[PDB]
Amino acid sequence: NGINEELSEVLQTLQDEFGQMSFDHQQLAKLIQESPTVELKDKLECELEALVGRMEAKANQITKVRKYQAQLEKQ
Amino acid sequence: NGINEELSEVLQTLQDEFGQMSFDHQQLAKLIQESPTVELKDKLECELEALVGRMEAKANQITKVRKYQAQLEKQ
Repeated sequence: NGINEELSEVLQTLQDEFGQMSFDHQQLAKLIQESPTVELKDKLECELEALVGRMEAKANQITKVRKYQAQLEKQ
Repeated sequence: NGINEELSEVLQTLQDEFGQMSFDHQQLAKLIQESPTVELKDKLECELEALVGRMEAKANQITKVRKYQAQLEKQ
């Protein structure tokens, strides 16, 4: 329904990805909290930090793409 | 493609909702950090805590519905 639709799909895919990662992040953090042992805690903390960095970068992409799209919606 | 599909759609809708809320949560938290003024900070902190509670409850729903679904996938 337009060329703009391809950009809308990219923004949606980005949000869909951000959501998956945030759910994964909530699951890992709860596991970390509930864990009485050191070895697993420390491995999950490292997966968690990597996820935090990917989520930050994903969110920056969403904001730029939306921002770009709204500025195009003005013209 | 089945009666199970209605349950799959509910789980997807739940994840789609969880993702929206988590993006909203990341945007609010960044605003809070960047804010040099008290009044707005304090209003956003309260929206943020409410979002945290809704996200927790949403995630519990996803885990129970998935858990239920996997236990059904065994039989």
